[PDB]
Amino acid sequence: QELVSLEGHQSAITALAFSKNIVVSGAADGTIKVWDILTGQLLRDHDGHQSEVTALQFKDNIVVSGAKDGTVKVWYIGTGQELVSLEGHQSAITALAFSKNIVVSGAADGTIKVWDILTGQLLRDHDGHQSEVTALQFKDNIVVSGAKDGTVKVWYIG
Amino acid sequence: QELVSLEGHQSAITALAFSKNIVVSGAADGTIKVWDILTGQLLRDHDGHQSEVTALQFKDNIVVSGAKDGTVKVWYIGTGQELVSLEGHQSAITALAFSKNIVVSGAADGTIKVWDILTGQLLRDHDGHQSEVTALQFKDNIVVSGAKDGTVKVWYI
Repeated sequence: QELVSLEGHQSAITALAFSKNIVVSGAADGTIKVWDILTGQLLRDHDGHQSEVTALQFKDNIVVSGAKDGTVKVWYIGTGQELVSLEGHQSAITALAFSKNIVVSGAADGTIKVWDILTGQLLRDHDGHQSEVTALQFKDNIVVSGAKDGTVKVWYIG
Repeated sequence: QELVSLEGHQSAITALAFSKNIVVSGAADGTIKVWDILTGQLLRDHDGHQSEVTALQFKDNIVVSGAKDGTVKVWYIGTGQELVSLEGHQSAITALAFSKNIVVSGAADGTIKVWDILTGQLLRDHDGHQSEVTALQFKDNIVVSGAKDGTVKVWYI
């Protein structure tokens, strides 16, 4: 049944993203791999993160990846090169959402940050839930987030 | 900027889904709540699962929810009533993917199951991975799965 053969990682798969004919996979050792789904070949080994990558988003040749060390990176699928620099969080990334040119990230300390992928500038910043963000949904300038304390919050982004 | 205020759940949020102006939330106690983004009111308390809900998919008025007891449920957003029956998995649901009228579910035993939401029929039933399925991507009849042993597989369906 297997369409192609992928080598996988030397550690647990923690994040997955799929756009056009390219698969991006992240693992608990910080590694990120880019695969061609038409041939099964490994396109490139990304620089990865210094920590387990916890979230991936992949849209229009642009990948956003987050790690347990709080880093959020925005890079070009074709080269793995960083397009822009984000400050990230001082806590592990627990949720990522990517819609239009906006990245929303959630962290274990409850903070939620809104980034512009064009410039990397922090558009919106707050402490959010003050409880680990467990789920993020971002659609049509509306962010819906959930936390470990049971709260569900809705933010308009504009 | 903060649109509405939602009561939330009495336990930790484990899954979120958002379609049109409706939010579906699932919690560690098995409860599933349906919210109206506009008014901010609680639309209904779904029957939920007898286990912690681990995954949520919400698309075209149809919600697919999975739980740690291995149950996958397909129900209508407006009423909460189950439309069809899925026999589910024998271990915990760990990943859900919903594209067109197909649901792909991955479990802690590594099994990957493919369901038709119109009939509830099990379309495909792979052994999948030798470890827990940790990620699923489903697009254009192509399934990409990842597992805790580091494997990544691509399935045509």
